[PDB]
Amino acid sequence: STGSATTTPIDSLDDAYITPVQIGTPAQTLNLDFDTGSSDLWVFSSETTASEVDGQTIYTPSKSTTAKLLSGATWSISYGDGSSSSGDVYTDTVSVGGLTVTGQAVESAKKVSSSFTEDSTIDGLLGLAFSTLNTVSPTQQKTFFDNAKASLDSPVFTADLGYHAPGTYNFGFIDTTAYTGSITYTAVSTKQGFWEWTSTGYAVGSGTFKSTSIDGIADTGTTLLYLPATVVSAYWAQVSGAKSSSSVGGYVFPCSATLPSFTFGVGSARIVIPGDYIDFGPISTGSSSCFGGIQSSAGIGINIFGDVALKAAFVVFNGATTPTLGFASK
Repeated sequence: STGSATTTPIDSLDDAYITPVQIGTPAQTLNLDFDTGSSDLWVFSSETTASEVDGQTIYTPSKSTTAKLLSGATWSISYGDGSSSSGDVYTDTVSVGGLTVTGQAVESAKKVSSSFTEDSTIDGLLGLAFSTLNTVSPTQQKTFFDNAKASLDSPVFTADLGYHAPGTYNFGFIDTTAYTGSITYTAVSTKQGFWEWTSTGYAVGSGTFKSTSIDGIADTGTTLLYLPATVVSAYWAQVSGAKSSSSVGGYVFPCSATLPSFTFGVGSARIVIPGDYIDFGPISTGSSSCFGGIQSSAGIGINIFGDVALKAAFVVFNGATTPTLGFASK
Protein backbone atom coordinates (compact mmCIF):
# COMPACT_ATOMS: atom_id res chain seq x y z
CA SER A 1 0.00 0.00 0.00
CA THR A 2 0.88 3.69 -0.19
CA GLY A 3 -0.53 6.99 0.99
CA SER A 4 -0.11 10.56 -0.22
CA ALA A 5 -1.44 13.66 1.54
CA THR A 6 -0.98 17.38 1.02
CA THR A 7 0.47 19.41 3.89
CA THR A 8 -0.36 23.11 4.14
CA PRO A 9 1.30 25.94 6.09
CA ILE A 10 -0.88 27.22 8.92
CA ASP A 11 0.06 30.88 8.32
CA SER A 12 2.06 33.20 6.08
CA LEU A 13 5.33 32.42 7.92
CA ASP A 14 5.24 28.60 7.62
CA ASP A 15 5.15 28.39 11.42
CA ALA A 16 3.84 24.83 11.08
CA TYR A 17 2.14 22.58 8.54
CA ILE A 18 -1.17 20.73 8.82
CA THR A 19 -2.17 17.51 7.06
CA PRO A 20 -5.75 16.16 7.01
CA VAL A 21 -6.18 12.80 8.78
CA GLN A 22 -9.32 10.63 8.82
CA ILE A 23 -10.08 9.08 12.21
CA GLY A 24 -12.94 6.75 13.02
CA THR A 25 -16.06 5.41 11.31
CA PRO A 26 -17.65 7.40 9.79
CA ALA A 27 -14.51 9.43 9.20
CA GLN A 28 -13.80 12.47 11.33
CA THR A 29 -11.19 14.58 9.53
CA LEU A 30 -8.77 16.50 11.75
CA ASN A 31 -5.84 18.64 10.62
CA LEU A 32 -2.75 17.31 12.40
CA ASP A 33 0.82 18.57 12.69
CA PHE A 34 3.03 15.72 11.43
CA ASP A 35 6.01 15.71 13.77
CA THR A 36 9.14 13.65 13.06
CA GLY A 37 10.42 14.83 16.47
CA SER A 38 7.82 13.02 18.60
CA SER A 39 5.93 9.75 18.65
CA ASP A 40 2.38 10.39 19.93
CA LEU A 41 -0.74 10.78 17.79
CA TRP A 42 -2.94 12.97 19.96
CA VAL A 43 -6.05 14.99 19.20
CA PHE A 44 -8.33 17.61 20.58
CA SER A 45 -11.44 15.69 21.51
CA SER A 46 -14.85 15.69 23.16
CA GLU A 47 -12.90 14.99 26.38
CA THR A 48 -10.75 18.13 26.18
CA THR A 49 -11.43 20.66 28.96
CA ALA A 50 -13.91 23.02 27.33
CA SER A 51 -12.05 26.23 28.28
CA GLU A 52 -8.95 24.87 26.47
CA VAL A 53 -10.70 24.41 23.10
CA ASP A 54 -10.87 27.56 20.92
CA GLY A 55 -11.72 26.76 17.31
CA GLN A 56 -10.12 23.35 16.86
CA THR A 57 -11.98 20.44 15.30
CA ILE A 58 -12.45 17.70 17.89
CA TYR A 59 -12.47 13.91 17.70
CA THR A 60 -15.56 12.43 19.38
CA PRO A 61 -14.90 8.72 20.00
CA SER A 62 -18.52 8.05 21.00
CA LYS A 63 -19.53 8.85 17.39
CA SER A 64 -17.07 6.31 15.91
CA THR A 65 -18.27 2.73 15.60
CA THR A 66 -14.66 1.50 15.43
CA ALA A 67 -13.41 3.40 18.51
CA LYS A 68 -12.48 1.35 21.58
CA LEU A 69 -11.18 2.70 24.88
CA LEU A 70 -7.69 1.37 25.55
CA SER A 71 -8.52 0.56 29.14
CA GLY A 72 -6.16 2.01 31.74
CA ALA A 73 -3.90 3.77 29.27
CA THR A 74 -2.88 7.40 29.81
CA TRP A 75 -0.43 9.72 28.11
CA SER A 76 1.37 12.94 28.97
CA ILE A 77 3.88 14.80 26.84
CA SER A 78 5.98 17.96 27.05
CA TYR A 79 7.60 19.45 23.98
CA GLY A 80 10.86 21.35 23.52
CA ASP A 81 8.98 24.67 23.32
CA GLY A 82 7.47 24.14 26.77
CA SER A 83 4.01 23.15 25.53
CA SER A 84 2.24 20.05 26.82
CA SER A 85 -0.86 17.87 26.69
CA SER A 86 -2.25 14.74 28.35
CA GLY A 87 -5.25 12.44 28.41
CA ASP A 88 -6.49 8.91 27.76
CA VAL A 89 -6.35 6.59 24.75
CA TYR A 90 -8.64 4.95 22.21
CA THR A 91 -7.80 2.63 19.37
CA ASP A 92 -9.49 3.49 16.08
CA THR A 93 -9.04 3.39 12.33
CA VAL A 94 -6.75 6.15 11.03
CA SER A 95 -6.17 6.98 7.38
CA VAL A 96 -3.64 9.37 5.83
CA GLY A 97 -3.85 10.09 2.13
CA GLY A 98 -5.54 6.79 1.31
CA LEU A 99 -3.36 4.65 3.62
CA THR A 100 -5.35 3.01 6.42
CA VAL A 101 -4.18 1.62 9.77
CA THR A 102 -6.63 -0.26 11.97
CA GLY A 103 -6.12 -0.32 15.70
CA GLN A 104 -4.06 2.85 15.83
CA ALA A 105 -3.65 4.42 19.25
CA VAL A 106 -5.44 7.78 19.15
CA GLU A 107 -4.50 9.75 22.26
CA SER A 108 -7.43 11.89 23.34
CA ALA A 109 -6.47 15.10 25.10
CA LYS A 110 -8.11 15.93 28.39
CA LYS A 111 -5.75 18.89 28.92
CA VAL A 112 -3.68 21.01 26.54
CA SER A 113 -1.38 23.91 27.31
CA SER A 114 -2.14 27.47 26.28
CA SER A 115 -0.07 27.42 23.08
CA PHE A 116 -2.22 24.60 21.69
CA THR A 117 -5.47 26.30 22.69
CA GLU A 118 -4.31 29.52 21.05
CA ASP A 119 -3.58 27.85 17.72
CA SER A 120 -7.03 27.14 16.26
CA THR A 121 -5.49 25.66 13.08
CA ILE A 122 -3.85 22.58 14.67
CA ASP A 123 -6.22 19.84 15.83
CA GLY A 124 -3.45 17.60 17.19
CA LEU A 125 -0.12 16.00 16.40
CA LEU A 126 0.84 12.89 14.46
CA GLY A 127 4.25 11.69 15.69
CA LEU A 128 6.71 10.14 13.23
CA ALA A 129 9.80 9.65 15.39
CA PHE A 130 10.59 6.22 16.77
CA SER A 131 7.98 4.47 18.87
CA THR A 132 10.42 4.22 21.78
CA LEU A 133 9.46 7.88 22.56
CA ASN A 134 5.72 7.23 22.74
CA THR A 135 4.40 8.32 26.13
CA VAL A 136 1.43 5.97 26.58
CA SER A 137 1.54 4.17 29.92
CA PRO A 138 1.54 1.42 31.05
CA THR A 139 1.65 -0.07 27.54
CA GLN A 140 3.67 1.97 25.05
CA GLN A 141 2.03 2.39 21.64
CA LYS A 142 3.33 2.41 18.07
CA THR A 143 3.33 5.35 15.70
CA PHE A 144 1.14 5.43 12.60
CA PHE A 145 4.23 4.76 10.46
CA ASP A 146 5.33 1.82 12.60
CA ASN A 147 1.87 0.26 12.36
CA ALA A 148 1.67 0.83 8.58
CA LYS A 149 5.25 -0.22 7.77
CA ALA A 150 4.66 -3.91 7.07
CA SER A 151 1.86 -3.12 4.60
CA LEU A 152 3.76 -0.42 2.74
CA ASP A 153 5.29 -1.07 -0.65
CA SER A 154 8.60 0.24 0.77
CA PRO A 155 9.19 0.98 4.51
CA VAL A 156 9.62 4.73 3.98
CA PHE A 157 7.87 8.04 4.23
CA THR A 158 8.93 11.33 2.62
CA ALA A 159 8.53 14.97 3.60
CA ASP A 160 8.34 17.57 0.84
CA LEU A 161 7.51 20.81 2.66
CA GLY A 162 6.76 23.95 0.71
CA TYR A 163 8.07 27.46 1.17
CA HIS A 164 4.99 29.63 1.57
CA ALA A 165 3.14 26.88 -0.31
CA PRO A 166 1.63 23.43 0.24
CA GLY A 167 3.73 20.31 0.06
CA THR A 168 3.35 16.56 0.44
CA TYR A 169 3.85 13.66 2.84
CA ASN A 170 4.09 10.31 1.03
CA PHE A 171 4.07 6.89 2.68
CA GLY A 172 5.44 3.75 1.11
CA PHE A 173 7.08 5.14 -2.04
CA ILE A 174 9.56 7.70 -3.31
CA ASP A 175 8.13 10.08 -5.95
CA THR A 176 11.06 10.39 -8.34
CA THR A 177 9.38 13.42 -9.97
CA ALA A 178 9.46 15.41 -6.73
CA TYR A 179 13.20 16.16 -6.60
CA THR A 180 16.16 17.05 -8.81
CA GLY A 181 19.42 15.18 -9.07
CA SER A 182 20.00 12.23 -6.76
CA ILE A 183 19.04 11.46 -3.15
CA THR A 184 22.03 11.30 -0.80
CA TYR A 185 21.52 8.92 2.10
CA THR A 186 23.15 9.35 5.51
CA ALA A 187 23.30 7.22 8.63
CA VAL A 188 20.79 7.57 11.48
CA SER A 189 21.15 6.93 15.20
CA THR A 190 17.94 5.89 16.93
CA LYS A 191 19.53 5.93 20.40
CA GLN A 192 17.56 9.04 21.45
CA GLY A 193 14.40 7.99 19.56
CA PHE A 194 14.90 10.68 16.90
CA TRP A 195 15.86 10.76 13.22
CA GLU A 196 19.32 11.82 14.34
CA TRP A 197 22.08 12.25 11.76
CA THR A 198 25.37 14.10 11.24
CA SER A 199 25.66 16.91 8.74
CA THR A 200 29.07 17.31 7.15
CA GLY A 201 29.28 21.10 7.43
CA TYR A 202 27.95 24.42 6.28
CA ALA A 203 28.47 27.54 4.21
CA VAL A 204 27.11 31.08 4.58
CA GLY A 205 26.00 32.67 1.33
CA SER A 206 28.68 32.38 -1.33
CA GLY A 207 31.36 31.70 1.30
CA THR A 208 33.56 28.65 1.37
CA PHE A 209 32.20 25.43 2.82
CA LYS A 210 33.37 24.58 6.33
CA SER A 211 33.78 20.84 6.89
CA THR A 212 32.61 20.03 10.40
CA SER A 213 30.36 17.37 11.88
CA ILE A 214 27.03 18.68 13.19
CA ASP A 215 24.90 16.05 14.92
CA GLY A 216 21.21 16.93 14.87
CA ILE A 217 17.65 15.72 14.28
CA ALA A 218 15.35 15.98 11.29
CA ASP A 219 12.28 17.48 12.97
CA THR A 220 9.25 18.52 10.92
CA GLY A 221 7.54 19.67 14.14
CA THR A 222 10.07 22.45 14.80
CA THR A 223 9.75 25.65 12.78
CA LEU A 224 13.33 26.91 12.73
CA LEU A 225 16.90 25.69 12.25
CA TYR A 226 18.78 25.40 15.55
CA LEU A 227 22.55 25.03 15.24
CA PRO A 228 25.65 25.52 17.43
CA ALA A 229 26.31 29.09 18.52
CA THR A 230 29.55 29.25 16.48
CA VAL A 231 27.69 28.42 13.25
CA VAL A 232 24.80 30.78 13.98
CA SER A 233 27.14 33.66 14.84
CA ALA A 234 29.00 33.13 11.55
CA TYR A 235 25.69 33.33 9.68
CA TRP A 236 24.31 36.47 11.35
CA ALA A 237 27.67 38.27 11.12
CA GLN A 238 26.97 38.50 7.38
CA VAL A 239 23.78 40.55 7.99
CA SER A 240 24.35 44.22 8.80
CA GLY A 241 22.66 45.14 12.05
CA ALA A 242 21.77 41.60 13.10
CA LYS A 243 22.16 40.84 16.79
CA SER A 244 21.10 38.38 19.44
CA SER A 245 18.41 39.89 21.67
CA SER A 246 17.81 38.37 25.09
CA SER A 247 14.55 40.32 25.39
CA VAL A 248 13.22 38.90 22.11
CA GLY A 249 14.76 35.45 22.62
CA GLY A 250 17.09 35.04 19.66
CA TYR A 251 18.73 36.67 16.69
CA VAL A 252 16.86 39.57 15.09
CA PHE A 253 17.82 41.53 12.01
CA PRO A 254 16.68 44.71 10.25
CA CYS A 255 13.61 43.96 8.17
CA SER A 256 15.26 46.01 5.39
CA ALA A 257 18.02 43.39 5.00
CA THR A 258 18.51 40.88 2.21
CA LEU A 259 19.50 37.63 3.89
CA PRO A 260 22.26 35.33 2.58
CA SER A 261 21.58 31.70 1.87
CA PHE A 262 22.74 28.94 4.21
CA THR A 263 24.10 25.63 2.93
CA PHE A 264 24.30 22.40 4.94
CA GLY A 265 26.17 19.23 4.01
CA VAL A 266 24.69 15.76 3.57
CA GLY A 267 27.69 13.56 2.95
CA SER A 268 29.36 15.03 -0.12
CA ALA A 269 26.09 16.70 -1.19
CA ARG A 270 24.84 20.19 -0.33
CA ILE A 271 21.38 21.58 0.42
CA VAL A 272 20.99 25.32 -0.05
CA ILE A 273 18.44 27.19 2.07
CA PRO A 274 17.63 30.46 0.25
CA GLY A 275 17.90 33.59 2.34
CA ASP A 276 14.19 34.34 2.11
CA TYR A 277 13.43 31.08 3.97
CA ILE A 278 15.30 32.52 6.99
CA ASP A 279 13.02 35.61 7.35
CA PHE A 280 10.31 35.11 9.99
CA GLY A 281 9.05 38.66 9.81
CA PRO A 282 8.51 41.47 12.30
CA ILE A 283 8.97 40.49 15.95
CA SER A 284 5.67 42.28 16.65
CA THR A 285 3.16 43.81 14.29
CA GLY A 286 4.64 46.85 12.57
CA SER A 287 8.17 46.45 13.94
CA SER A 288 11.18 46.95 11.71
CA SER A 289 13.05 44.27 13.67
CA CYS A 290 12.58 40.85 12.09
CA PHE A 291 13.08 37.44 13.63
CA GLY A 292 15.72 35.10 12.23
CA GLY A 293 15.05 31.57 11.09
CA ILE A 294 18.46 30.27 12.16
CA GLN A 295 18.92 30.29 15.94
CA SER A 296 21.33 28.89 18.50
CA SER A 297 20.74 25.41 19.92
CA ALA A 298 22.93 26.21 22.95
CA GLY A 299 19.95 26.22 25.33
CA ILE A 300 18.33 23.04 23.92
CA GLY A 301 20.86 20.23 24.20
CA ILE A 302 20.47 19.10 20.58
CA ASN A 303 20.75 20.65 17.12
CA ILE A 304 17.45 20.71 15.22
CA PHE A 305 17.05 20.60 11.45
CA GLY A 306 13.53 22.00 11.55
CA ASP A 307 11.23 23.18 8.77
CA VAL A 308 13.55 26.03 7.65
CA ALA A 309 16.09 23.39 6.66
CA LEU A 310 13.77 20.55 5.66
CA LYS A 311 11.60 22.66 3.31
CA ALA A 312 14.69 23.26 1.16
CA ALA A 313 14.92 19.51 0.43
CA PHE A 314 13.02 16.40 -0.48
CA VAL A 315 13.59 14.25 2.61
CA VAL A 316 13.36 10.45 2.82
CA PHE A 317 12.73 8.90 6.24
CA ASN A 318 13.85 5.32 5.54
CA GLY A 319 12.49 2.95 8.19
CA ALA A 320 14.27 -0.15 6.98
CA THR A 321 15.77 -2.43 9.63
CA THR A 322 18.75 -0.06 9.70
CA PRO A 323 17.07 3.35 9.30
CA THR A 324 18.64 6.08 7.19
CA LEU A 325 17.80 9.60 6.03
CA GLY A 326 17.93 10.80 2.46
CA PHE A 327 18.11 14.37 1.17
CA ALA A 328 17.68 15.68 -2.37
CA SER A 329 17.48 19.15 -3.82
CA LYS A 330 14.20 20.10 -5.49
